[PDB]
Amino acid sequence: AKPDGSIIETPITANFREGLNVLQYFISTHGARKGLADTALKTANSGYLTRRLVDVAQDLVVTEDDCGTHEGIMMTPVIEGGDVKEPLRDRVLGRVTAEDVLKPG
DNA sequence: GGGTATTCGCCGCGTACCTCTCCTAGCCCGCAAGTATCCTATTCCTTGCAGCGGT
Repeated sequence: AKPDGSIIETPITANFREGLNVLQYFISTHGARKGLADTALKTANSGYLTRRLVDVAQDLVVTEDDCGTHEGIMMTPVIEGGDVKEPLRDRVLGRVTAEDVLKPG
């Protein structure tokens, strides 16, 4: 793909066991430089993201034994239109129940 | 007045480490050093006044 998001109509028809000629290598070079610059900027930003996050939740500390309530949320497997992207057994593994479940009996 | 749009200005943008260099400008006044000049001698000549033999 060329810099501005377009896809070149002529692909690179040469692997690395054989040799890339000049132009093919040029295009690959552009792609690699885009990747490198993106990693640099992306990590720079992610650092700021995490620093913001840890400074809004730093004061929270589990500090009791049981609040004694009954409200929860309905955990269900996630569906996107297609298959199950995440089953139920991996979304409630290790979270206490709110209202005892009744089997489908 | 009043609800709205548009503009202006402030706030923010990763961690840790290693190597190197450079850090005010300009005036001014004492002051050391180096020098050209001015007064200091010697040798020649021609005057002006005080002693002084001589009679």
